[PDB]
Amino acid sequence: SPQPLEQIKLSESQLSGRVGMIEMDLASGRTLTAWRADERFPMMSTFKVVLCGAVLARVDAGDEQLERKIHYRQQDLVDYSPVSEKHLADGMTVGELCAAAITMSDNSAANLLLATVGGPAGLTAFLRQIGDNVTRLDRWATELNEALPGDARDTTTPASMAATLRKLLTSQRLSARSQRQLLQWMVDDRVAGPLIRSVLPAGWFIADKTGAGERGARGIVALLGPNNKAERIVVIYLRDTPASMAERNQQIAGIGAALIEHWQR
Ligand SMILES: OC[C@H]1O[C@H](O[C@H]2[C@H](O)[C@@H](O)[C@H](OCCCCCCC3CCCCC3)O[C@@H]2CO)[C@H](O)[C@@H](O)[C@@H]1O
Repeated sequence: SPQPLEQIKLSESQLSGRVGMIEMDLASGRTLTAWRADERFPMMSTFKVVLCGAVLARVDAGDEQLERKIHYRQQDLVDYSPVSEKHLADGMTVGELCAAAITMSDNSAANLLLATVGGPAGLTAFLRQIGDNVTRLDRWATELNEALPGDARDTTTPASMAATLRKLLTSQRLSARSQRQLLQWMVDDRVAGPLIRSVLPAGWFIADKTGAGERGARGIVALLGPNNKAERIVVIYLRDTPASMAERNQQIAGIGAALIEHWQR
């Protein structure tokens, strides 16, 4: 593979889309690669990580419990509810809802949690509280992936999302237990985690959340590093490409290959 920045450029040429990317040291915040890092991209389902950061903040404050059982109804369900559709009779805990949202991309779970933090406006207020003045959520889980040209709703930037993830995971805004929980949810992603491990060389750590939307939108927030360590945050978003899902996945993977082959920078 070529150098990361050359590979990112090649991905734009091949996809005819915009790529946004940051590579950042998790422990320090050192930015290593940046590309379109202040441009806006739809978050898609990557928002579910920040959502559960907001939930954990409420837990830390004594305003929520991960144990608390929420008993919802079939009319509450939205498209793609692989876990939540199974628990109409018995409900799910707040922690189970976060696990379903992050590890399975369960949309009803996400919406149930989103209302607990005050909806899109409440999650946006939480982002402002932690010093992210850019990321914004405007819609609910099944409408926020529309990725209309020119539409600022439901967007982040690579730089903002990376900084926000670092804040949630490491800055002691969340309690130690909550930081550990958020990280474990990402480690446990079932949608892409096992597939990524299947193509990573031995020794490379992965934790992640992916997203997909219209007009080719695709993204991943991840922790990656050699020696089985979460050394770096990597955030990659794609927008405005007509390419197949397979090709969008392959281009993201190719950026990953470039980082892996050329890690010491
Ligand atoms: O010299 C480094 C390595 O180079 C190759 O590894 C290949 C690997 O066989 C392939 O499957 C992967 O594809 C990349 C798959 C990446 C998956 C997604 C990455 C994510 C992670 C972070 C968020 C953005 C994207 O490339 C690497 C690097 O060339 C060799 O196979 C391996 O034995 C050697 O250790």
